[PDB]
Amino acid sequence: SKYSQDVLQLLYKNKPNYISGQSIAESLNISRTAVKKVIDQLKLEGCKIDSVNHKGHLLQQLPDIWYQGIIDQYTKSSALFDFSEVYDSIDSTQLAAKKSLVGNQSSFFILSDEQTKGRGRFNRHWSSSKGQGLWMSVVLRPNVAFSMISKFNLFIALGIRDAIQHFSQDEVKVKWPNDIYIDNGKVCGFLTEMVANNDGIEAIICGIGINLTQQLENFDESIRHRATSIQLHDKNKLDRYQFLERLLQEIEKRYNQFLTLPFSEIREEYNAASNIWNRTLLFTENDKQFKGQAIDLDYDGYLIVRDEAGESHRLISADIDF
Amino acid sequence: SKYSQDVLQLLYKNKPNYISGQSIAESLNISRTAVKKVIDQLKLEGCKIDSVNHKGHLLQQLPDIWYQGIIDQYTKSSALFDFSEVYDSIDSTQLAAKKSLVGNQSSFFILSDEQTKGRGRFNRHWSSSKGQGLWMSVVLRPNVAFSMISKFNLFIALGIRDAIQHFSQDEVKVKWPNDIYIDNGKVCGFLTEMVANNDGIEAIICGIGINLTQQLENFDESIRHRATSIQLHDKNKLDRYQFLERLLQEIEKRYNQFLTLPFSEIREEYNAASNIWNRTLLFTENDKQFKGQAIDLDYDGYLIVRDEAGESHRLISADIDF
Ligand SMILES: C#CCCCC[C@@H]1SC[C@@H]2NC(=O)N[C@@H]21
Ligand SMILES: C#CCCCC[C@@H]1SC[C@@H]2NC(=O)N[C@@H]21
Repeated sequence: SKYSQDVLQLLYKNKPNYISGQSIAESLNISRTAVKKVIDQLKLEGCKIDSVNHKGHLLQQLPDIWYQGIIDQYTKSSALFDFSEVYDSIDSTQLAAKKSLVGNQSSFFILSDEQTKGRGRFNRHWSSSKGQGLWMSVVLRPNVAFSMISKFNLFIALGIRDAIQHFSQDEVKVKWPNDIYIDNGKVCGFLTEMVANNDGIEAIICGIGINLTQQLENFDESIRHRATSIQLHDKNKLDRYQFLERLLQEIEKRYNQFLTLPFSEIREEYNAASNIWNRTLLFTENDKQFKGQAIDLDYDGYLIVRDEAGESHRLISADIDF
Repeated sequence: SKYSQDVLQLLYKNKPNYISGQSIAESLNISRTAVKKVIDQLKLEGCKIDSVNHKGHLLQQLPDIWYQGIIDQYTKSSALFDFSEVYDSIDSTQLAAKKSLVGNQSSFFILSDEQTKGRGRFNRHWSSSKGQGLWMSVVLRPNVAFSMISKFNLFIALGIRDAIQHFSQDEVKVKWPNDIYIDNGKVCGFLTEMVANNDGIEAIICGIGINLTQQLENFDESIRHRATSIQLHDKNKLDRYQFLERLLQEIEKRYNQFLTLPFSEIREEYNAASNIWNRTLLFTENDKQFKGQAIDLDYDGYLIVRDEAGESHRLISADIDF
């Protein structure tokens, strides 16, 4: 109903104490019995709410669905983000963000349970199944030159990697400049875009797609060997809200470092997290393809590559296949 | 009515011959007498249409109003632009374009008779009065790295300057990197923005504001001495459609050169058109201001400046006051 989010919000707000129907009913100025129907609905949708006579209701566990109601709490208490928008299904959180940023200087992020037109780099199709990944776009407002985009993109990587690590028992590595892996499985893709002019950046839009709970069964047949989910490397149930919380916190930490540190500060760190070394990398550039080794990430985030013909290259970006 | 643009379109399409009401009536499958009411309305709005018994109607002169009807002809016959959108009044053609470009690869432009929230660089207020200027945003789709924005911005300048020249008896000069002048009056401001990622530009959005027909009386009192309009330097009535036609043609020419020539090809040309030489320029950078001379535009479009303390600078952009 009209009030599901409101009741959910109250339950989350009130943890770890119980609140009575009566009490919710008065907050919302709605009948006790309406509160009871909304509570039954939340249980039907898979909310885990303990209900005890006299005492009331306690939100125990959210299902794999995003609720504006709850996400609003993450934005109320946040220093970076003005608001968020949450959707059950949309063409793409990236398209939404690029539209929603126009005409304002808000910082915000967009989450959706599913995307019908999810896209990564080069307009490639990104699978965004309902129930199974965090499909998010983050719009921030750094006061910097447009060439700093590549820098943003390196700091944010380590933020994303750190959040995924906190949940996986296995080793999580960045594949420069835009992908995160656990062993041979891509568990995340991200994409930093900007709106900018010569005088600086109007907005950064970072689209982040992370596979949360797919079982292997769930992956398209061709990609099965090179794909994975945080679930498949975590002993406990992975809780999306718990993860989002961690992800937002890391983004903020890395975004602050992005504003205050030169790349050289995190370069070693980035280096150690990266999985592109000591191995033959396939590179694509327009028509061309060639093989190569990654020699180094210079102090400006450029990849130093020694190609199969012995020539050296200095790349701000690339698409690498393993 | 529902058909004004349609009838207008037919009149423009049919120049320099007359078409009868009957003939319009059959094209549109509407009554002769409805055609007559729509023709009276167009005359009321200030269209100059010669109407002769037996023979029909001939569009002689459009008023200072943009008509989707006519602009559609400019897009039908165009090699660069997929469509246009025309508005009588909007917050900003720049805001519209940044929204309208999302999710597609169309090239297009947006015109509006008036803007209620026109903005130039640094979110500065740009006056966009109904009836008096061309307030346009142009979205193009160059397949290039994001650092090429500054290059785009230099080629487009000369396109804009060339169109304004064709109509002014006086000398039209560019004030790098974003303004056009006739003597001491700014007659145009433009602004190149981009949407981009590390792999290249998704869209260029060039907002162009050009004062067409202001009399001095029309300019805010403070700015009167440093502002001007193409009208105030043209002996003939300035015809906005005629100008738009010229502007679109120049944009296309300079956009083609942008895709095919290095800056060094047009640098001399740019140099000769520029009005920033042999004079004390005031510069703003954040908190700072300082005075300076423009020594040179290097081969990469960077301004070489000798500041008042004798130090040299190499600037991709600046805001200069005379
Ligand atoms: C291919 C590939 C991985 C690129 C990351 C996709 C994220 S999902 C949320 C946001 N929305 C998109 O359409 N793309 C980004
Ligand atoms: C200050 C100043 C001049 C910047 C140019 C304004 C053009 S008008 C059409 C387009 N729409 C805008 O809001 N800005 C651009």
